[PDB]
Amino acid sequence: STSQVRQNYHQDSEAAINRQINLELYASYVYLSMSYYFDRDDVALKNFAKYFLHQSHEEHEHAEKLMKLQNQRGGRIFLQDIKKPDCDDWESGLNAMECALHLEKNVNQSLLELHKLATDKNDPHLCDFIETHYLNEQVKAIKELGDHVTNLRKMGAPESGLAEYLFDKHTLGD
Amino acid sequence: STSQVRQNYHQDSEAAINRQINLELYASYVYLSMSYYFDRDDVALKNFAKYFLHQSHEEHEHAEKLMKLQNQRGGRIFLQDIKKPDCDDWESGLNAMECALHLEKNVNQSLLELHKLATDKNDPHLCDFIETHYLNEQVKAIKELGDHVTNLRKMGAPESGLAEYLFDKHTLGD
Amino acid sequence: STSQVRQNYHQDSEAAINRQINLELYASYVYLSMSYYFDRDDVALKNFAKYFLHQSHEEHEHAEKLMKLQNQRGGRIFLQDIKKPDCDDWESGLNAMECALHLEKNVNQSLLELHKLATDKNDPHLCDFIETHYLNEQVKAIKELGDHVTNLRKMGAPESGLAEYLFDKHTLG
Amino acid sequence: STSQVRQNYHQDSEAAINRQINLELYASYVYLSMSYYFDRDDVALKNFAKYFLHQSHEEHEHAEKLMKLQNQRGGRIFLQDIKKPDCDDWESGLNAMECALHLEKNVNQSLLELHKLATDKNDPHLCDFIETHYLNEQVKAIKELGDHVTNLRKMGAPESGLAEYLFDKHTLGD
Amino acid sequence: STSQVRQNYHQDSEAAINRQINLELYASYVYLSMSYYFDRDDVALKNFAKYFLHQSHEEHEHAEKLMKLQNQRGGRIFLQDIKKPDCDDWESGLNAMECALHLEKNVNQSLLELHKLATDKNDPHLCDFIETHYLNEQVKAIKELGDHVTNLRKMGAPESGLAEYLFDKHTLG
Amino acid sequence: STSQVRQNYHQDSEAAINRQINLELYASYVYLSMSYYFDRDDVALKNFAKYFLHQSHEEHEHAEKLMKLQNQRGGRIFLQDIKKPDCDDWESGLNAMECALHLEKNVNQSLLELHKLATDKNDPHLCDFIETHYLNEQVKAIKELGDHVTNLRKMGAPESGLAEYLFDKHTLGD
Ligand code: NA
Ligand code: NA
Ligand code: NA
Ligand code: NA
Ligand code: NA
Ligand code: NA
Ligand code: NA
Repeated sequence: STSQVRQNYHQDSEAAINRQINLELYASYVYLSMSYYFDRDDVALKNFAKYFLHQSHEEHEHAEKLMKLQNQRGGRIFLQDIKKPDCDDWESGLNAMECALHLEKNVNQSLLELHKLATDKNDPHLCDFIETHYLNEQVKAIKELGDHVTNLRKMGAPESGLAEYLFDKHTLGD
Repeated sequence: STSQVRQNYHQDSEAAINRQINLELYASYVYLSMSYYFDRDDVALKNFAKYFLHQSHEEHEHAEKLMKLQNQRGGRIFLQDIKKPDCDDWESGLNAMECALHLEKNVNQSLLELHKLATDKNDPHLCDFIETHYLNEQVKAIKELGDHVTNLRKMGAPESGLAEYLFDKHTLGD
Repeated sequence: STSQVRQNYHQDSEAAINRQINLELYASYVYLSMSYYFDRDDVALKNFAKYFLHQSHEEHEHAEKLMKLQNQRGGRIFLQDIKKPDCDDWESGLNAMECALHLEKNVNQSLLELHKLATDKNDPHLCDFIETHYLNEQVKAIKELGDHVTNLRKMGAPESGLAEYLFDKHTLG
Repeated sequence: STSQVRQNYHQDSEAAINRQINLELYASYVYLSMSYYFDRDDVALKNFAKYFLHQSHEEHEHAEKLMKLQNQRGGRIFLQDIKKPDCDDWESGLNAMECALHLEKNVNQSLLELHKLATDKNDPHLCDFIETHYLNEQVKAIKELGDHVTNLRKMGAPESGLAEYLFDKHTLGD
Repeated sequence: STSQVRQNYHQDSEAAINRQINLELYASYVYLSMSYYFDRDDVALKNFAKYFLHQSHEEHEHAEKLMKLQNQRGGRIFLQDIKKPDCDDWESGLNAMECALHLEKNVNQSLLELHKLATDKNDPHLCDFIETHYLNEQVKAIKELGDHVTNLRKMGAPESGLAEYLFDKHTLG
Repeated sequence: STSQVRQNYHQDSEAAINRQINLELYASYVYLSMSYYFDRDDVALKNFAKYFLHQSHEEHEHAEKLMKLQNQRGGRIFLQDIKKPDCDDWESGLNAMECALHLEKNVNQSLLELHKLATDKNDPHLCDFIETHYLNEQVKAIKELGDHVTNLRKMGAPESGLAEYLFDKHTLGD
């Protein structure tokens, strides 16, 4: 049965929105895993943990806003399993940052495919939603992760534990 | 003659902007009619009246912003008659909400056709104007009107006058 | 059936109130047209536009108050088409002021005929309503528009664009 | 290798903590599903949605605190898939409240089994952790959900939509 | 090699961003020239100078935002010579306003071509960037410059120095 | 014709002021290039970028003050092309600081030649203008750039990326 509010909202866009919801929830799960990995007593980088917890919360907000959009357009939310992250151990702050960069680029690629689908279906409201709330957020996150990776590599990470300690203090601390 | 400021502004877009101006003015007229229908002593739903007056003011602001855009791009405003609404009596709060939902969906359809036209003419400024100031406003208005219709139906409207009274108090009051 | 609140409210008064509502809505439409005429890039008199937008809001408030009165007395609102203004181009600030003076005098004439009808129907509440909320408002608007036309004419409008610019700055600003 | 901080922390307690983490994340997922079910335009009970979103946040805080405890005792976090909820459609406010009551009782049962395990392993710190941060939280949640279900049934839910509307307004609103 | 952050960013978009940076810097240079032209003792219209200095600052901020975007997407900034303006003497306030209108329309045309390129490359982030930070800014600047030119012409500029004096005082002040 | 305000303002001084205007604009351009070089994701030294942006603004203020002086004395501003900087890539923070030191010494040499010309033309107002607003600014900028180069060299730059990171944090940050 069609929703009383549905208008110019293709079924493919609805399915793709559900997939994007699942993907953003998965990204939040990955970031939560990273955060509490750096909370371990044998890693002990509290600011890495805080940074990744903040990224987890940001991805969760992305997912919730996608669910709200789904309801706004008359689509129907269908949730799926949130897969566990690929790693239980993230090795180092540099490796965690590189994995976060890869994850953000994958989420951005999915969002670009979603925008392409919305464009092909002539859905300007969905295109504008994606542009306003996701595309530049992903661009900024990717640029910041690239900066962090560059600085960590230049400081001597991951071989230099002093490098990761000082980066945790001076960049991710304040 | 051509305006000294006109640039990448097609004649068809100008005419469509004038048509949209007339349509938004008509929608404001319809909402004003509804509002003062609920002000009648034999209807007496003060919060319904306030809600529809607010919707009238919003539609009028849409029309004024369209006129400002027309002047910004070097087009020329051509006003037409504002036709009276199709009904003098709106029967009930639920029926008024359903008519408002239908009207907002018609205005949204006209806005989507206008955006398709702006896209065909390669007018990205007009596309951005429509996306930023109208499309999501329509989506939110339609979602809210659907919520109102749903609650009124589930409460027992329009047969239950108690339902419309309580909805006027608890939803449209605060 | 008759409204439970209707008392001493003649049918002719009700019809005339509906006509006056349509007229006030039309006057607001005309003022809106003028306002956005002076917003054009080839006219560009911001304060003329602001003045006429304010007049448009005043006329719309008059119409809403008439609708409220109609409901207060037990009458029934019947809306009609709001006709487009007679002009799309108002030529100049002086000509727009003269057209506004003419429009306000027509609205005042309609209001005086409505007061005459209310008097013939022995409806003192309606007479007092018109006196309190419309008649002096019209007298003041007409006096102000006459002052504006006089100043614009004496300054050299409409031939002198400098005159309309300075009037836009110093009077309407 | 064994953590430098591990002391009197049994492996079974560690595995059970991981299981409890997964269960609390699952409960948060269920509550989020419920919340955005009530955000649908054909349901439109915003206070039900807010209440269930708050319960989702509560379960997520429970999960994060369990992860922090795991790291505190020298255990190692191992995350698993977060299974999708059993329902996509929650039918009614009363049925959603009943499902939430069932869910809270299941989480409480798991917490009680975990406390029994901690008692058998002579881990008084874990017993105190569970008592202080979870058991009474569950008792309060279960009591409140029972109150809500009782009021909804006595008002005439789920047949009376007026009942769910008024309960959304007067109980979950203020 | 390709930046670790580069994603869906075409080489043509990068080159066009560099060209747009050069163009915005050039527009800032032209506005600075105009501003300090009106600072001359034989012109002496301080508010024209203030207006054009503000426009120079706006165009340079546009250029800095383009450079920030270039770095955000993984492109590489390549700066070029900033050509001197076509005029050292701008003759009058009206002629300066007309030249500014022409310049803003040229910048807007380049921005529209850049947006069309971004559309052809299916780069929605760049399209949104251009729409959000440039297109409406250009539309507003062009509308305002048109208003200024219209008022200056109607007041009697450029033959009437009194017109430019009064416009400097009452509009740009 | 001669300006009504011109007095004791030689033709050579006017031409030299125009040349100095071009040179200060060129220096601002060079500093802007450096600043946005350090904004690159593969360099990522935020405080170096801020420092060089500030130096760019300082040089632009110098140029604007020269233009104001030109108009004050009755001279006529003649602008020229602002040449692009000699480098697109500044290699390192230490090399950028050394290039900035070289640039500031070149600007100072031009200012000293300009003061020599003003002295030969018996223009005490121009001498005082140069002394008050430019010469000591150049001396202070050169001293500061020398301090920065010295510290960067002593810390181990440019081979040690940790050195440039820590200098960015502790010197250019506060
Ligand atoms: Na857009
Ligand atoms: Na992100
Ligand atoms: Na609307
Ligand atoms: Na009036
Ligand atoms: Na709970
Ligand atoms: Na501009
Ligand atoms: Na300097």
